Amino acid sequence: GGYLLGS
Amino acid sequence: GGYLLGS
Amino acid sequence: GGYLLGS
Amino acid sequence: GGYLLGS
Amino acid sequence: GGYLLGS
Amino acid sequence: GGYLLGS
Amino acid sequence: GGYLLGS
Amino acid sequence: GGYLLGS
Amino acid sequence: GGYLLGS
Amino acid sequence: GGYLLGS
Amino acid sequence: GGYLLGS
Amino acid sequence: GGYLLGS
Repeated sequence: GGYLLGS
Repeated sequence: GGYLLGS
Repeated sequence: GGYLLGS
Repeated sequence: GGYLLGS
Repeated sequence: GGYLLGS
Repeated sequence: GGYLLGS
Repeated sequence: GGYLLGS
Repeated sequence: GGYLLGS
Repeated sequence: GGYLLGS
Repeated sequence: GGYLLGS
Repeated sequence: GGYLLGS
Repeated sequence: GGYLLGS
């Protein structure tokens, strides 16, 4: 899969 | 605020 | 703010 | 895969 | 501060 | 893969 | 400061 | 591969 | 296995 | 605060 | 703060 | 395996 994070 | 998505 | 994407 | 991060 | 970790 | 953020 | 690490 | 950032 | 610790 | 993970 | 990872 | 530590 993977990941995505932020603000 | 912010966001975090994982697969 | 900022962003981080991983695959 | 790979990664991308920044601000 | 704080921490965030995962996969 | 995965991620770890600390502040 | 802080730290960010991953793969 | 991977990444490590420290401040 | 392994270990991960921090603050 | 902080975190400790073992496997 | 800081981090320690072992495998 | 290996290890990674820092601050």
